[PDB]
Amino acid sequence: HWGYGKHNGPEHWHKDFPIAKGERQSPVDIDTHTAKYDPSLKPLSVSYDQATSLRILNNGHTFNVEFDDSQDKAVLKGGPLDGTYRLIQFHFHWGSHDGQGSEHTVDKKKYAAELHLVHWNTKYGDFGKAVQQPDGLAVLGIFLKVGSANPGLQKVVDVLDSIKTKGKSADFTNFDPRGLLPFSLDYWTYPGSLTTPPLLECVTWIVLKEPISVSSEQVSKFRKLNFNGEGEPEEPMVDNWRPTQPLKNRQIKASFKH
Ligand SMILES: [Zn+2]
Repeated sequence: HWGYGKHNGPEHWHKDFPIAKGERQSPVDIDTHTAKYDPSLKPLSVSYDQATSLRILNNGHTFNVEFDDSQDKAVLKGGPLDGTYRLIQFHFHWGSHDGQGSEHTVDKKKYAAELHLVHWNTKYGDFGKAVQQPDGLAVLGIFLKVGSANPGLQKVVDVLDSIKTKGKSADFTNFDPRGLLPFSLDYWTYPGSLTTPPLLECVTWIVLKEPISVSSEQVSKFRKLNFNGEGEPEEPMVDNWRPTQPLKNRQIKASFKH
């Protein structure tokens, strides 16, 4: 099936997922000089105080922290969004080396990793209905810049040893995802897609300008995960990122003035 290797990686996803070459694919490069301020955007509201984390798991592509999304315990509203978007999971993308790893780029520059907090529009009742709609999902993208250790990531790093191979999971309760947000919520937004197959064009992307920190040591712990399942051959989980795709007939809008 699909992955990030030379034969099954992003350059070949279009064979089985022809939307890979569609009008609204992600990620993209963000040109800070040409992304224009949009005064119609409303203030972005992140409400995570009651978020309920459940489990952390290795799905053979990344690791996901899963949240209870049966109620409005953790929601995103405002900004470019109409309505209420519920948090279902977050996950990361990272590189084999600190100089690469992010999916979005900023003025063609890559960060060491990128965090995605995935939310779905409650007017569709269920995540599975939402992903079929152009306004179905909102993903909050946060860059990780190597520097000082990040205390808000350490609880994640501390459990990765328990989920080294595909299919493993662990209890992961009482994690506060507010600890992964920067202090400024200044952002860029554009309409796009999931960055993994099935690459559905159902996402309102909200990419924060301010990165969060991660130590070189913390990101090296991401790289100790494996793509493979136990009893299968070893494939270190590195470089699980899709390269940037053409902007085509879209506009990237800024929440803030240059
Ligand atoms: Zn992602």
